[PDB]
Amino acid sequence: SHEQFRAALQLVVDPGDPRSYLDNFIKIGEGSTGIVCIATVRSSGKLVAVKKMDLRKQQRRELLFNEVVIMRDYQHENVVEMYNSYLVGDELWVVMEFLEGGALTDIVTHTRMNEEQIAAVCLAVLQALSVLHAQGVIHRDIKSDSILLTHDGRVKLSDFGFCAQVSKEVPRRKSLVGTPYWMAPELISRLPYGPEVDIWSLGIMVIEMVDGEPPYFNEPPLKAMKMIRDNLPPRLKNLHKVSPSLKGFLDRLLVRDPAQRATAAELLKHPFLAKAGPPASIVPLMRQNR
Repeated sequence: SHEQFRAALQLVVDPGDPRSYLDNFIKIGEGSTGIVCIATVRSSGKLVAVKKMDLRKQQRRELLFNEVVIMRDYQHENVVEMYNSYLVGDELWVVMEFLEGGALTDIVTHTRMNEEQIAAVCLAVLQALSVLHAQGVIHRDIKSDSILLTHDGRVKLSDFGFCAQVSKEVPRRKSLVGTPYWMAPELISRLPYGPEVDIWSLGIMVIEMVDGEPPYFNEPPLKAMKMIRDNLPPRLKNLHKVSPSLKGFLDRLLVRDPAQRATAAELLKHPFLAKAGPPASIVPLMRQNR
C-alpha cells in the first residue's frame, strides 16, 4: 500500500531530484504533515523554503495529495506560492517561496499590535480568501500559525494541508479538520459547511492579535470544542483596548449562524479595513526589529 501511494504521487510531482540544485538545508519549522527547511539555490544563492513530508508517517496521507493537486499552479499575492514538488525517496518535497519575516504567531505572543497593523493583516487575508472562496477552495485551518510575513511586511497565507474544494454539485464539506480552538461551531457540530468556516477562524485570529491567544486556550482541546459548539460567540478579554470599529468588524466574523456571517467579499468593504496601513507598518513587529 505504501508503494502504491508512491507511484500515484509520482505521476503528479515534477521529475528529477531537487538536491541537484539545492544546498545547505536547515530546519526552521515543523507541522503535522512534515518539516520545513531553508535551502540555498546553488546557482544563484537565493533562499527558498522546502517542505519535507515522509509518506510512511502520515495519518490521512491523501491530504498530501490535496495540497499538491489543488495548489499546484495557484498564484496570488497574499498566498505562499508553490514552485515545484518532488518525490525524494519515501518523502514528498515541496519547494515554496521563502518568507523571511516568519510566522504571525511569534508576533502575537511576544508583542502587541495596533489596529493599523491588525487591519493590514485582515485585509491581506480577506483578499486571499475572497479569491479562494470564489474558486471554491476552503482553507479550513486559518490561524496565526498559518500566516507568514515577508521581510518588508507583506502578509501571505500558507499551510493548505487541510484545504478542500466545493462546487455547484457539492457546495458543502463534512470532514472534521483544522485546529480545535479555531474551529467554527457548525464544523464541530458536524453540519455540512462551506467557506464560512474560514471567516469564523479569521475572527478567532483577530482575538489572537488582541488578547495574545484564542479563547479557551487553557482548556483541553476536546473540552474547548464543546464550549465553542454550545456557548455564545467568544468575547475579547481586552475589549476596553479595542476601538468600536474593530468590535463591529469582529461581530460580523464571530456569528454562530453561518448564513448571517459576512462573506470575504462583503468584509473587504468594511469601514475597519480603511485603517489598514502599508506593509512597512508591520516591519517593526518582526523579531529582527525589536
